[PDB]
Amino acid sequence: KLLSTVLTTSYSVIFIVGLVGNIIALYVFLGIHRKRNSIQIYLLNVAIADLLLIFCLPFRIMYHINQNKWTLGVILCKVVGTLFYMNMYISIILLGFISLDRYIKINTTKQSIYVCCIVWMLALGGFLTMIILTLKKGGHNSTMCFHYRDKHNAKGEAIFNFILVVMFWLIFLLIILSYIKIGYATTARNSFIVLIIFTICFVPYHAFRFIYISSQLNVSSCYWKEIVHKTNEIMLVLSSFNSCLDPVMYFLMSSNIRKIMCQLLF
Ligand SMILES: O=C(Cc1ccc(OCc2ccccc2)cc1)NC1(C(=O)O)CCN(C(=O)c2ccc(-c3cccc(Cl)c3)cc2)CC1
Repeated sequence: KLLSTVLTTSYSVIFIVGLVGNIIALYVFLGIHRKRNSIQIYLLNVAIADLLLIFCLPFRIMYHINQNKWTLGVILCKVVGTLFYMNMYISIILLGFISLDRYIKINTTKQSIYVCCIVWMLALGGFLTMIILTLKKGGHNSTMCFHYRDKHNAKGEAIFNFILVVMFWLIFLLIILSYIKIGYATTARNSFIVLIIFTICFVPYHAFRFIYISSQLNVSSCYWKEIVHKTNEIMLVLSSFNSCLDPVMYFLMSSNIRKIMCQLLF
């Protein structure tokens, strides 16, 4: 109903804007650059991950068009879920490294390539392990995805959520202390953009997860879980907003983005 239609509109607009921005940014990064120290590599991989999320969005949009009905199987459903989170976590780790990298400057290249390549292999490995468990179980083909599921007998799965939510806080914690130390004019202003994106899109999402996981391992009334279900779907949209806050971040990290954007606007 109302929740479905607001999600449809928000997802449509976010997909369009993110697609345009990521396409332009990826074109500029791929077709102009010859020598890259570390920032170009980091921003290129961030652009690729954003492109992945943008290409994943239309399936969820179509799902919300059809009044919450799924008719394409289970494998596609789990592929969509896996890709969405996967991009969420890649974006949190590679945005961490840009700050850590952009602090030694104020206070070479082969090391940044090593870290950059490791992240993609572990994300790819985690993609495969979700497919294998889907085929093995091979359960009845239910028509209900993107919906609340209970984990009363699946406490191990709650541990997957439990590890991530706490681990995100250390990454958020270290970024704060890094800024405090730092807290040259251009460098200081730019690094403040990293904190803006990190605090708006991602910080709210993990905070409410404590209540969400708490209701999972507990008995809940009819009123309670409906409100929790209402909150999470809206709460995910805020996390998916990083696809459009990243393009403005490209603008302040390099002049090539600035020059092409200036050419297009002028
Ligand atoms: O960026 C990543 C990969 C990563 C790689 C290395 C890391 O440190 C090593 C390292 C760090 C810095 C430098 C050098 C080395 C840390 C993370 N992120 C993942 C993770 O390891 O934290 C998490 C998402 N991920 C899934 O496979 C995945 C999970 C959960 C779901 C899911 C959850 C709920 C519902 C549903 Cl349906 C699905 C889906 C997929 C990839 C690995």
